Amino acid sequence: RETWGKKIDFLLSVVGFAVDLANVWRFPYLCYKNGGGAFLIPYTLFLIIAGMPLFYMELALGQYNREGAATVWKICPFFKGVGYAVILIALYVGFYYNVIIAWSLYYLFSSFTLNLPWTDCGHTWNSPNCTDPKLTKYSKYKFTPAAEFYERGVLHLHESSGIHDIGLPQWQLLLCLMVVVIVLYFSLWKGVKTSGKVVWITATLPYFVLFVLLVHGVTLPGASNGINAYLHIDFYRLKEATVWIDAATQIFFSLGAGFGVLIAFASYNKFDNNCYRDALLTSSINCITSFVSGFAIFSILGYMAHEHKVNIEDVATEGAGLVFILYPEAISTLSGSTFWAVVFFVMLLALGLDSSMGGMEAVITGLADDFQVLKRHRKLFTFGVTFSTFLLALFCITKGGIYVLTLLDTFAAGTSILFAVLMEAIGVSWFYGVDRFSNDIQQMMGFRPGLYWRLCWKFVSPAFLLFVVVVSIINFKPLTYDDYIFPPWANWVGWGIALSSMVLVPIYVIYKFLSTQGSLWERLAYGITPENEHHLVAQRDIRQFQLQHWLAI
Amino acid sequence: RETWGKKIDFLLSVVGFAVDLANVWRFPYLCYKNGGGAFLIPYTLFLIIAGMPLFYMELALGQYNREGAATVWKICPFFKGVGYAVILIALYVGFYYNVIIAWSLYYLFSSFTLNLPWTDCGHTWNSPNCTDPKLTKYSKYKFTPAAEFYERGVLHLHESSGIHDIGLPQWQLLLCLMVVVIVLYFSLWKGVKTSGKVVWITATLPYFVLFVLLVHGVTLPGASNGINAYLHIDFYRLKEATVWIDAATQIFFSLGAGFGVLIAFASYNKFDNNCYRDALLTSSINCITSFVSGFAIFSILGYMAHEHKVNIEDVATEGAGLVFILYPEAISTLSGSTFWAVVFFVMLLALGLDSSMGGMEAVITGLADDFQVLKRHRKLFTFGVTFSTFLLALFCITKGGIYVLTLLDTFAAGTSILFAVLMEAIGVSWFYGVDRFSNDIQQMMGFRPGLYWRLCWKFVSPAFLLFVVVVSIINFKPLTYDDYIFPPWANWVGWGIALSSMVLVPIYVIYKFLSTQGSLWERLAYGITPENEHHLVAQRDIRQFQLQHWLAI
Ligand SMILES: CCCCCCCCCC(=O)O[C@H](COC(=O)CCCCCCCC)COP(=O)(O)OC[C@@H](O)CO
Ligand SMILES: CCCCCCCCCC(=O)O[C@H](COC(=O)CCCCCCCC)COP(=O)(O)OC[C@@H](O)CO
Ligand SMILES: C/C=C/c1ccc(OC[C@@H](O)CN2CCN(Cc3ccccc3)CC2)c(OC)c1
Ligand SMILES: C/C=C/c1ccc(OC[C@@H](O)CN2CCN(Cc3ccccc3)CC2)c(OC)c1
Ligand SMILES: CC(C)CCC[C@@H](C)[C@H]1CC[C@H]2[C@@H]3CC=C4C[C@@H](O)CC[C@]4(C)[C@H]3CC[C@]12C
Ligand SMILES: CC(C)CCC[C@@H](C)[C@H]1CC[C@H]2[C@@H]3CC=C4C[C@@H](O)CC[C@]4(C)[C@H]3CC[C@]12C
Ligand SMILES: CC(C)CCC[C@@H](C)[C@H]1CC[C@H]2[C@@H]3CC=C4C[C@@H](O)CC[C@]4(C)[C@H]3CC[C@]12C
Ligand SMILES: CC(C)CCC[C@@H](C)[C@H]1CC[C@H]2[C@@H]3CC=C4C[C@@H](O)CC[C@]4(C)[C@H]3CC[C@]12C
Ligand SMILES: CC(C)CCC[C@@H](C)[C@H]1CC[C@H]2[C@@H]3CC=C4C[C@@H](O)CC[C@]4(C)[C@H]3CC[C@]12C
Ligand SMILES: CC(C)CCC[C@@H](C)[C@H]1CC[C@H]2[C@@H]3CC=C4C[C@@H](O)CC[C@]4(C)[C@H]3CC[C@]12C
Ligand SMILES: CC(C)CCC[C@@H](C)[C@H]1CC[C@H]2[C@@H]3CC=C4C[C@@H](O)CC[C@]4(C)[C@H]3CC[C@]12C
Ligand SMILES: CC(C)CCC[C@@H](C)[C@H]1CC[C@H]2[C@@H]3CC=C4C[C@@H](O)CC[C@]4(C)[C@H]3CC[C@]12C
Ligand SMILES: CC(C)CCC[C@@H](C)[C@H]1CC[C@H]2[C@@H]3CC=C4C[C@@H](O)CC[C@]4(C)[C@H]3CC[C@]12C
Ligand SMILES: CC(C)CCC[C@@H](C)[C@H]1CC[C@H]2[C@@H]3CC=C4C[C@@H](O)CC[C@]4(C)[C@H]3CC[C@]12C
Ligand SMILES: CC(C)CCC[C@@H](C)[C@H]1CC[C@H]2[C@@H]3CC=C4C[C@@H](O)CC[C@]4(C)[C@H]3CC[C@]12C
Ligand SMILES: CC(C)CCC[C@@H](C)[C@H]1CC[C@H]2[C@@H]3CC=C4C[C@@H](O)CC[C@]4(C)[C@H]3CC[C@]12C
Ligand SMILES: CC(C)CCC[C@@H](C)[C@H]1CC[C@H]2[C@@H]3CC=C4C[C@@H](O)CC[C@]4(C)[C@H]3CC[C@]12C
Ligand SMILES: CC(C)CCC[C@@H](C)[C@H]1CC[C@H]2[C@@H]3CC=C4C[C@@H](O)CC[C@]4(C)[C@H]3CC[C@]12C
Repeated sequence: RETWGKKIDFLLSVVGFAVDLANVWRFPYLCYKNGGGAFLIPYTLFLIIAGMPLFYMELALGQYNREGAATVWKICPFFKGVGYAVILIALYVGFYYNVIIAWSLYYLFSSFTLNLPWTDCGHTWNSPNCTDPKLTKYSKYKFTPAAEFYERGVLHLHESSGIHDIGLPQWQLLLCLMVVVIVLYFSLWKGVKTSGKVVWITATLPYFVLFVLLVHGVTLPGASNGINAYLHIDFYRLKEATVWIDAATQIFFSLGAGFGVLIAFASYNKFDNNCYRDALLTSSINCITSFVSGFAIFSILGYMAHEHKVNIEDVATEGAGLVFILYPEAISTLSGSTFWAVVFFVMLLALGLDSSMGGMEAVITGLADDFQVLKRHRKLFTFGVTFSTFLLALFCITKGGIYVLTLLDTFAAGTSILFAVLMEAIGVSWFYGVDRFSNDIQQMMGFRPGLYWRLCWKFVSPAFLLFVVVVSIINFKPLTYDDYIFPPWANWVGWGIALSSMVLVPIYVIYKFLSTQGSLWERLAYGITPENEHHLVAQRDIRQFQLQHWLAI
Repeated sequence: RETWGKKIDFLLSVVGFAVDLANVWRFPYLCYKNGGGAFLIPYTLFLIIAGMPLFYMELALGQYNREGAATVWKICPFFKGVGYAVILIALYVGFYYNVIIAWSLYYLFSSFTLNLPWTDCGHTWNSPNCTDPKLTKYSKYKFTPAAEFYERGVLHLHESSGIHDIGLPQWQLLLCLMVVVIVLYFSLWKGVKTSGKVVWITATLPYFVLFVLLVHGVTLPGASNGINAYLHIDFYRLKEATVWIDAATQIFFSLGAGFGVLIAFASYNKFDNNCYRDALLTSSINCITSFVSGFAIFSILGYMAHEHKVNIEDVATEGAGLVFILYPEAISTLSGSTFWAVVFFVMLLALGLDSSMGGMEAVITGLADDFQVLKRHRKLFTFGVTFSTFLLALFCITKGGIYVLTLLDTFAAGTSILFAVLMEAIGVSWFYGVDRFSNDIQQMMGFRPGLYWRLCWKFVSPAFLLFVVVVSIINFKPLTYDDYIFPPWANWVGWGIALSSMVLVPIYVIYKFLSTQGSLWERLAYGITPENEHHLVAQRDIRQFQLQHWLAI
């Protein structure tokens, strides 16, 4: 297998992997939808007890097994079905993640203008309802130039009444997505890249942009209200279950657990990489980045509330287009809006593409370790993955493609990834054993995990994942894009898409049971024991059939 | 490879293969849409000059190459891309052919009743507009019990305004299609069947049913008008180009040319089977069956026109549901309608399933000869093909699935199959050579083809195929289900589906050119010469680069 270069394996380079589109785009709107302040406590809790333990576990598993997202379960075939699952989950992300980058690309095409299109009204897409503060509603107040440009000048949402009538893909977004998938193909057709300019620029540009945004927000008039709202904890929202689900999903998106990216990345690392320090640094940097991003978001929200004289909770939307409304307007206030807008759009395109490459690599590395034919047909396989994503994403660039994008973001990567990571934790801590995992970590790095890590991997994280799965399944809420209630059939289609990845585990356990020849004992042994230890099936020496294995702790 | 049993290889068994759903369902409505009488001349002409020559050519090619639908082009790689094409074309058929059988299955569920649901009004699905002759419009007159039961009680077309709002799949049609695909899987998971009861009953039941229908129609009052209309030739319709396209498509559907069924069937035949006599008998029996089916259809049309006092051209629809309106009502007139209806529905289910098995075999035999992995994973591969068809066909059992079914029947199997068979004829008669084909036929059967067959394979059939392709592309007409004009985007989607199979040829020639290593000369030689004769590329002895090859005649 290949190995990453010294540039990306540096101690000060992991921060480059810490940045992701979820922390720049998804975390802002998730926190705004959850109120702000009431979302940081569940986020930090799931990071310290669930996110970081699963992060370390996936890193160690990928470093040990030296396999992709699916084959990494060579120690227990009965859980191999979850691998493909997360792969499909990653594929689901490609159905919408690539759609967002192209959006920023269109903004790039709107960035080379003296007068920015999101500054004032009077353009073609601007409806008569467009309101310019320099020159109406307490529900969402979508009558701002930045919102009119995003909904009518980019997505053309005014030409669609709902998800039932999506329309036709806009030619602008069509060409943008074509350029995006072409770059994605030409940046991955030669396998992994030891060192690249793309991963190098994503380590300094995002932090600089966030610092500039913070310095601008702390000086904007009226941002004090947003700052105070961000530092206010609403316990009645903590009593609700949606906040915890959103925090878990955001943690899994930011850290990458549940997509196969971590295992694929660790499969090409060295046999002595200290994943403990890497996990600590990643968690800390991600928490700090999320905190400062939420602070800047609430500062911009307070500024817009002061400028438009609208309430903070009703000044902008709570969907996937929030960062395309708040961030641009602030750039309009800074001197030289053109240069800052260009820099911000280039940063978005960079982090967006770096995330798509990481996610697509997880799909390929896994499917090639499954089928060695695809290992040699990389350029043809890459094309298939990218081209399939481009097509199945043509749905999200239609006049009403934002609805399908939100549906995929809510259901395709909702309870499915939670169930996947729960099955992974169960298969690693119970079926495989915490003792064997600790011995592997010791023989790889030189030290055994403490009581805390093992108790989290075996008891804390699985229990919390089961809890969030239960509250996601039972306490379900209908999807609404802040104004439009999705019809019941849309929710049924979303649940079916989620089940498409969820039921991959029992389907595989059924297949692994029928394909295996022998009695029930032999079938169960071949399904729960590692391949290289299959000889122990002949000697009738199975650890999982002993009480000491499940009581290892 | 396997060999067919003596029961299906008998001289009096080829008639069993002569019967098909196209001659029982598609030919009736195609002839009714084209007027009747003006359609038999183009049909017979395309059968005698285009249909039978291509039939014999495909039979001989499949018997010689001993390969599937795609690999049969081992003599010329540059045309291998057409193989997959026709395979996909066959797959396109599976998107709607399986939907029709299930319909008859529902009729079977409606056949075990004393009072047939298509006899009178008063039921739940029957709208207030239902008219019973025993107890309105000159456009289509869809107010008959048999039409109300088909459009509202089976397809539920009243719950859909157009193709834009298809709706949700009916649970009745859902279970019917599930049973159909289950039977299709359990009847093909063990490869080809040397002898089967299904292919045995399809050789006597269809002819008996057609004879009974003829005897009933010749005695029905008012059928004389339909008989006279069927024996009337409208030359102004022959001047039009749509009649010729419909005749060519019906010939290709009845004979199987353009789907890979003939090549796959001949691949398992013996090395001495006289495909000349088989082609003659098949063409004759198919022509006689089409003639008698059209005669019975026009007799029933005249009877219904006399009973309802409506014009013959406006008494029924011109879509895929004509045979579900004309044939049932006649059964209502015969004594013991229950038994005859059950027999007719069982015959339809039989011929319908026999055609789906033949078409699916063409897809599998071909894809397995392409990839020997799928040869061993037959039950898993079969499942994939059948399951994919079942899903992609869920679209045609929706409230407005008849529109998508008609779109697929018109575009997915329209100009695409014409271009495919044209490319096949060009690759066999010009690139491969008529002389080599004649030598192969001589060494297989013992006699060389006459001047007529070679002139048809080289000059007549390719010219007529080019002509019908030109008149299909230039002289295009918008699709209408006899009342509803399909929107332009529907026609664009149909043309895109057709191009999906059409452009598979240049895509493959491009791939075969890039993958081949060497200069332009070596690439062209490896792309136009047979694999086993690739050594001739080294000796620089290429027949296609000689004037005598293209002037073989
Ligand atoms: C939403 C319902 C889908 C039901 C479709 C159910 C087939 C189940 C075959 C199956 O499970 O075989 C796998 C290998 O097959 C694969 O690729 C992935 C199969 C997963 C298909 C999901 C597609 C979803 C869009 C397991 O094969 P293996 O025995 O582990 O290894 C074989 C070779 O790949 C490497 O050894
Ligand atoms: C509607 C646009 C599709 C563009 C997608 C374009 C890929 C083109 C690969 C290609 O052409 O490789 C083939 C083998 O690949 C296949 O299966 C069938 C590929 C056809 C895909 C059509 C799917 C349509 C739903 C040829 O491979 P080969 O070199 O002849 O043999 C390889 C092995 O199969 C047997 O030797
Ligand atoms: C020693 C370990 C270092 C380390 C630290 C942090 C990392 O980041 C991990 C995250 O950013 C991974 N994203 C998560 C979101 N996407 C998912 C996706 C899926 C499909 C298409 C597009 C996007 C994928 C990207 C990382 O992974 C390379 C490695
Ligand atoms: C020596 C030769 C004897 C012979 C004579 C006539 C034959 O019939 C040939 C035709 O009926 C073939 N149909 C054509 C229509 N369908 C297409 C289809 C595709 C996909 C799904 C369902 C249906 C496929 C079926 C034949 O092929 C077995 C062999
Ligand atoms: C085709 C293979 C790759 C699987 C594709 C999975 C995803 C992309 C599919 C599964 C179900 C699909 C949805 C089903 C129905 C509708 C309603 C329609 O009015 C717009 C498209 C929309 C919203 C589809 C978008 C794409 C979708 C979400
Ligand atoms: C199976 C997947 C991976 C590949 C094939 C996907 C194809 C069949 C899908 C993907 C996106 C789809 C398009 C999405 C939206 C529209 C706009 C609508 O007004 C007409 C149909 C049209 C133009 C669809 C045609 C079919 C389409 C191109
Ligand atoms: C090969 C099949 C399965 C999939 C084809 C996918 C691509 C080629 C198709 C699917 C939907 C298509 C789009 C549908 C509608 C429009 C709007 C109009 O401005 C024409 C171009 C444009 C923008 C089309 C471009 C091509 C398109 C994106
Ligand atoms: C020789 C051994 C390793 C077998 C190799 C078989 C490989 C090449 C086959 C078997 C399973 C196949 C996959 C099964 C299903 C799908 C989903 C479909 O939407 C796109 C193609 C794709 C992704 C196939 C690609 C080719 C594939 C990976
Ligand atoms: C709509 C979008 C997704 C289409 C993308 C098409 C891409 C995948 C295709 C189109 C043309 C292709 C190229 C055509 C020819 C060559 C030269 C050959 O020596 C190496 C491969 C290479 C360089 C191909 C790589 C893949 C390629 C760039
Ligand atoms: C599911 C939808 C998106 C279609 C996906 C098509 C993909 C999976 C298909 C299209 C063409 C295929 C390739 C065609 C031929 C070969 C050569 C063979 O020796 C190994 C497999 C390989 C390399 C195939 C891999 C899978 C492949 C790339
Ligand atoms: C219910 C459907 C839609 C989803 C789940 C289907 C699963 C359970 C089915 C579908 C096809 C099945 C396979 C078909 C054939 C074989 C070969 C046989 O020698 C062993 C069992 C095995 C390998 C089956 C295992 C179970 C299987 C994979
Ligand atoms: C997914 C892979 C297997 C390819 C599928 C090809 C066929 C089945 C696809 C290609 C384009 C599709 C059509 C594209 C758009 C529409 C309009 C929508 O209002 C109803 C469905 C309908 C009419 C689709 C039916 C299915 C369709 C015809
Ligand atoms: C790629 C192919 C072979 C397999 C996957 C096909 C899937 C994605 C398609 C095939 C038929 C589709 C369904 C067809 C019609 C409807 C009714 C509509 O009101 C909601 C969506 C729904 C329920 C679709 C959901 C997605 C669907 C199930
Ligand atoms: C796995 C994904 C990709 C495809 C799933 C396809 C099957 C399982 C889905 C697709 C559309 C679904 C149908 C959509 C709507 C209805 C109407 C209502 O009476 C509920 C059942 C029924 C009839 C569903 C049954 C299941 C169904 C047929
Ligand atoms: C070892 C050699 C022979 C390579 C074998 C690779 C085979 C198993 C692979 C390569 C090409 C693949 C196909 C490529 C594309 C598609 C279309 C998709 O909608 C369903 C899966 C399907 C039909 C794949 C099935 C698996 C497949 C046939
Ligand atoms: C919705 C429809 C299409 C689902 C069809 C599912 C079919 C393909 C699946 C479901 C259950 C499967 C069976 C489950 C178990 C066995 C026993 C094994 O020793 C041989 C295969 C066999 C007999 C499988 C054959 C394929 C099978 C019948
Ligand atoms: C394109 C849509 C309909 C999905 C189609 C999925 C089909 C093509 C996939 C699903 C599971 C796949 C199988 C999974 C694993 C193996 C074992 C390998 O050693 C040879 C290929 C084989 C036997 C694959 C053949 C292709 C396959 C059957
Ligand atoms: C334009 C797109 C959408 C359709 C047509 C794509 C065709 C022309 C492209 C897509 C991917 C391409 C392949 C990608 C990579 C390679 C490997 C290289 O060593 C030889 C050429 C070859 C084998 C290319 C041949 C041409 C190819 C098959």
